[PDB]
Amino acid sequence: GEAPNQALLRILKETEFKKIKVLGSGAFGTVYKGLWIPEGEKVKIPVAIKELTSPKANKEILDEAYVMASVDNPHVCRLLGICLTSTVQLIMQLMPFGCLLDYVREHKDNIGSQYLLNWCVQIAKGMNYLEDRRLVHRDLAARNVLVKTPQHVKITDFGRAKLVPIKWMALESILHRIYTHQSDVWSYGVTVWELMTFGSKPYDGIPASEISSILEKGERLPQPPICTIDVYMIMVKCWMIDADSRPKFRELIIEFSKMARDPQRYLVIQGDERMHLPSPTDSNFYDMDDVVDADEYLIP
Ligand SMILES: COC1(CCN)CCN(c2nccc(Nc3cc4c(cn3)nc(C)n4C(C)C)n2)CC1
Repeated sequence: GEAPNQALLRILKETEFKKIKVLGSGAFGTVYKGLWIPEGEKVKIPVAIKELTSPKANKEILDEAYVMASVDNPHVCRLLGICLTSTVQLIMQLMPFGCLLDYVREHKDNIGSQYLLNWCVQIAKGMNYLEDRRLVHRDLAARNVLVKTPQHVKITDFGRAKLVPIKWMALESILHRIYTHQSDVWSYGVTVWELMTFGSKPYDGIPASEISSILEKGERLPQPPICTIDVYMIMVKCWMIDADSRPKFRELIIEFSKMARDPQRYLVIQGDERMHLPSPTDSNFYDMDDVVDADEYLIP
């Protein structure tokens, strides 16, 4: 019927990696910055460690791990392994610059049109990949795109992915709990809005109950100051009522790539082109001995 999922789930020993500090605490548990020093491999791999105990919640993290261990794409966050301790810990790639949402807020004054449009293209590539794998994310948002470097982002959070975040959802989903790749497009639209507004809250003030009807009336998020009509129209097409009228991810990749070739023609930003964000060709950008990025460390 469907193809066998031959992904390898890697079980890692607790003693093979060390927690360094905390990166975030929530209801789910807590995420640590850490290092993974596998076997006798002569490599340190920077990792994020997500740890939880109540039986019906352990199933949800293992569900996330299932999906996260099954993806392999440059614009999606893969699971490196799990560690079975009293708690259960997901080991993931360290994405040193955090979520894109906070990144746009904290670095607004150095974010030019090239970065924004390239981020849009990369998220669309990620999502298109998830579509090839017949996977529906169901929670795409700026908060769930992570920054490996300012020039490289990746989609995460498979805690809702299958084969509630109201202000990012398609209408069909809010009212009928229907979810498709095209419902992910809607959320893509909202995500891009967040980026083009440098991290503004969508429908800030409106309570989620009112949102369903607001959308029913034909209201949509406003045209961000920096957005040419070319870019805004793309957002708006992602918010059509007819799911099939919305763009496909494959087209979103194309449209944003064209615009990324002449960025200042599609986003208008004061001081654009004389802005500097950290690069792997900078000083102090990176024990340091034998550090290897997860993306360059392959197989057991
Ligand atoms: C807590 O789980 C998440 C959100 C679920 N709603 C989903 C999994 N996620 C994740 N996925 C893959 C890699 C990764 N690494 C990662 C996450 C980081 C990070 C560095 N690296 N710095 C910060 C501040 N954070 C997050 C807590 C947002 N983190 C971490 C956040």
